[PDB]
Amino acid sequence: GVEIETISPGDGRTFPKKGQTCVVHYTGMLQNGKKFDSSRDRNKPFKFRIGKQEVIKGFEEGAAQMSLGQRAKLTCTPDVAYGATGHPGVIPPNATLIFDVELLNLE
Repeated sequence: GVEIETISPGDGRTFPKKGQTCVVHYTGMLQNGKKFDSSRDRNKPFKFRIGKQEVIKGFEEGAAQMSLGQRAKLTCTPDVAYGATGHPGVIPPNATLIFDVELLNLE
C-alpha cells in the first residue's frame, strides 16, 4: 500500500516508463523514530533504473506514480519492503517506512 502525499510543484506529466534511468534525492525516515538514510548527505543522487527489482516494492510503485520536479511523501507498508525479515541492524522487523522523495531525473 503506497500512499502518495504530493507536495505540488513539477509538471505532473513526465511519467516514468520502462527502460528509463532516474535520479532521486531521497531521504529515509523511520515512523515513530529517527532517520536512517539520506542521499542528501553524500550528494550522490542515487542513479537507478526502473523495473529490474533493484529497489524495494514500496519505493518502486511510488516512483512510477510521480513526475519530474515533484516532491512526494511515501508510506511503505511492512509487507512490501522488510516487515517479515527486517534489514539486519538497520531496519527492525515489522517496520513501516517514511520517505521524502524528490524526482529530479533524466529519461
